[PDB]
Amino acid sequence: ERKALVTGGSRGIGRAIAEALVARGYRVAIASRNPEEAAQSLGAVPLPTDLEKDDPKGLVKRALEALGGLHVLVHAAAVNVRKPALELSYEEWRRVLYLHLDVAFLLAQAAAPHMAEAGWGRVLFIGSVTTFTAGGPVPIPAYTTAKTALLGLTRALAKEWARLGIRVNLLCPGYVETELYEPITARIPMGRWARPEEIARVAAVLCGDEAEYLTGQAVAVDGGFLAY
Amino acid sequence: ERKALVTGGSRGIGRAIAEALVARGYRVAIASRNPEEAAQSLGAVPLPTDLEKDDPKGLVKRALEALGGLHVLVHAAAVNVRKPALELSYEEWRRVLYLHLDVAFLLAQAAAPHMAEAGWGRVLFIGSVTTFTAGGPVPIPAYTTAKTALLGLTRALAKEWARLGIRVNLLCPGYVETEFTLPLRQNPELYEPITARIPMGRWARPEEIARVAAVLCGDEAEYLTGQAVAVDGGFLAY
Amino acid sequence: ERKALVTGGSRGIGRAIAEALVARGYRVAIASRNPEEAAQSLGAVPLPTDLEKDDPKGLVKRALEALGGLHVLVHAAAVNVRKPALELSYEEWRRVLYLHLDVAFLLAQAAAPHMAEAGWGRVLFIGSVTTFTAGGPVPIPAYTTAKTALLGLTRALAKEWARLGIRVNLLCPGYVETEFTLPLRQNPELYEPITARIPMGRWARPEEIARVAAVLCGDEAEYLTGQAVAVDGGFLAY
Amino acid sequence: ERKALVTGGSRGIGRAIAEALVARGYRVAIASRNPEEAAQSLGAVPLPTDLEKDDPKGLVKRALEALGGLHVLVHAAAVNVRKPALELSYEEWRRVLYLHLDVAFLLAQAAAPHMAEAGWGRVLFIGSVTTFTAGGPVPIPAYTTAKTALLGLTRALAKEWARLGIRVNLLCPGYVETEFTLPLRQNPELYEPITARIPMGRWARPEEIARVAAVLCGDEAEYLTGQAVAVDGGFLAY
Repeated sequence: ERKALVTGGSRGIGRAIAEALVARGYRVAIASRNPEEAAQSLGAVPLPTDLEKDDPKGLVKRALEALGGLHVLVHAAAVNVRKPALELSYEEWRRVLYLHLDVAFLLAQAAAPHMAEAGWGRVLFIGSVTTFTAGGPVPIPAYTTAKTALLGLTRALAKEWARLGIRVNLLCPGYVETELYEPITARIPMGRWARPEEIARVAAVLCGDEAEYLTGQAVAVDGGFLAY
Repeated sequence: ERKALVTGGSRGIGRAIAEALVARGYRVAIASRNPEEAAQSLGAVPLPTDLEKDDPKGLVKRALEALGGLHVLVHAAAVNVRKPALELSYEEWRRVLYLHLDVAFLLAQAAAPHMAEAGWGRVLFIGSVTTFTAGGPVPIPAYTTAKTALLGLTRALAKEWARLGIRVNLLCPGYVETEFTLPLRQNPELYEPITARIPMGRWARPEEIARVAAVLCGDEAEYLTGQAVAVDGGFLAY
Repeated sequence: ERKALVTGGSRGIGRAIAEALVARGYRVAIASRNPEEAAQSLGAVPLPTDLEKDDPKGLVKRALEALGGLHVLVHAAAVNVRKPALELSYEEWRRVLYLHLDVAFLLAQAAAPHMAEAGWGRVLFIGSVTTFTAGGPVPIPAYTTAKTALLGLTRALAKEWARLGIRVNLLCPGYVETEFTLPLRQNPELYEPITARIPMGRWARPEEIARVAAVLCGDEAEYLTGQAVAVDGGFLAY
Repeated sequence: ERKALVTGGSRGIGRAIAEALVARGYRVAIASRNPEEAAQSLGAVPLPTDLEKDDPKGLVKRALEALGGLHVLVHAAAVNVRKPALELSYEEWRRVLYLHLDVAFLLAQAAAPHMAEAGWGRVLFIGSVTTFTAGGPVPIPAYTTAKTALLGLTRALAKEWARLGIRVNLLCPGYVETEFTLPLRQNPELYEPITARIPMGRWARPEEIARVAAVLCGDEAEYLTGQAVAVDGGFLAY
């Protein structure tokens, strides 16, 4: 009976989250460019889409109609341009910010009215260790900025929609399997990278009744990396 | 099968957490001054103790023997002295810091070896909105200090025990409806300004907080450690 | 001897910062739509510009030519669309995000090479208490997002340019008495709940914020980079 | 004119801060076990004391008498027991927490009335990168807890004393070359992993940290209170 839309749900963390939601009895729709196999394997509705191109509210409408309602939104679509600030063009910077941040805003804005109508909703943005740091040995200023920006959007939307029955949170995965590895892994207390399913367990919690009084927060699932 | 000890488990947030763990199928022991009756309604093992005076590792030893093992530790004992710093005595300062912080360290230190031999453990300290703020219209410097100190201890123990299979986190409840917070809730001069900052527009029921505590005490937290998780209806984000 | 460019330098915080830098002996250029009056009062070079519509790197080029170099960049330009997310248009969202965040990136990107050439540089972005909260009673989702995003950019650029002799930080002012915040002060429903949370019991002068900005634009910041420094009269700590 | 008391002022960061305050024209008193030589070199009043055992308030009383007043308090005393939680005794835990935290509370509590009297005051506690992390490869659970606890105390006291004209902040230095940190620098498995995370590629000099401490003990911090200011070469931002 709860209806969920997961962007970037055919691979990595997005797929793991979609699977976790199906396991909870949710009716799920997976949006990505080629969601056929993922939708078939997980038992979800496929919604082929190119979010760097297609109108976000158009996708929400498609999900609403395919699922017969909409209660949960998970934005896990990804893209990145790994270049330092001095080499990055305005176009590349905007490409990253658009998909991670602007699309997050537009998708949530479009989905909110439907969650409000149901009097229950869950919005889960996907953060990163770069929501709190600069990525360490990797040059990713645009990504870092976008993932940190999501924390602000998370607080802002959580404040605004709390009375509507909607909870808005930011799941920040640590280093997950989807001269750099060694130093990073040494900063992970658990001593290993995460399995997508391990991240998805928490995503599911933030998508369910467990988060009834939990909103406007970032939850880091990083094997102890940030605490190190 | 998993064995848990919850201090301050006879009422308030502690009881709600104990109740939530029992519902998850855990064998729970609750500690407080007089847990007999509470324990029986909850279906938990009572461990009478005054944590402001009794040796913490003595409690862990009793829990280990009563439960046949120990996998989860939740330190939810509550106490406070609502007085400004210039009025607070060092004895009062120490009373608050001892129960909330020193005892957290002692209990965790004593419980860790048992979790390590089981190869799986969960330590859940209880924070507060004062882990990130100073309590607003309420004068609680000692409490604020202790609850903020717990974030440091959380990170420290999480780092040290990660390889042992132990996860250590800090659950930070917002404003909850309990006898403990009644002096706050009943007084408009305090309740109104505080509640105006809670996006959800209401205080929480202990059970709503316990839902998240249960998660941090289970397999859902397999890769989650050294973190504070705030369940406050949007208060901090406001 | 140090050359500085301050956007939004003819009014409020920007003007106060420009005055503080001139007081430190820096050669300052201020950019705004009508900087003439302020430039001649402060003893700075006027750079008439519409930061929302003129190419950012072009402004940096003009500043470089007018000052004969560039060591300091302060992006204090301000703009806002105080509407809730459900009422906000994408164009409005973009107006706020562009000026506060995109322009911050573009200006810093254009200025960095000149600072690196000198082997010494200071980039100061301007944050807000909304870099850490959602603005409270004020409906400002776009502004909050942009000001929080700046902390990420601050960390990223600080890391990338640290060895070039450039320091990048985010000065986060609390509630300051300026024309930009006039709407907040004129509505009791915003002013009262906000001010009740400021321990110092008053809004802060632009000059009081500039005292700290000057520090972050000087040798005092030699080992300070990638950080947010909040000057809010105790608001966030409350 | 301004009268300041600096604990741990004969070495490392404490000494650098004392020197910076003297340079600002402050009348300084420095407290440590053997402050005679440092006091003479710096031009400050020596106040021999063992803060790990002597009554903190007696120290403030002595400072008041020696300086003819008291406007500034900097608690830079340092001690540590670098052992993991499972190897640390409660006595060692208490030793670290007492000196770093309890004494901070006692010293501030005793000094505040005198600052309020003057209508102007500055309390500067000393943090660490462990106020935000667990110390990485270094086993310091007690120190981490204490330095994080100070952030809570900083917020609490700042809120309570704001209207008295007192500002309370936490200066969090990164990795500084002092004999206190010598053991970190002497072992590659601590120094290398740590230094690799400092964007500036070097440890700080005590004086570089003192530059910021001076700012937090002056008029520049008029509207800055209840905050932590990290001076770490970009470490936390990495």
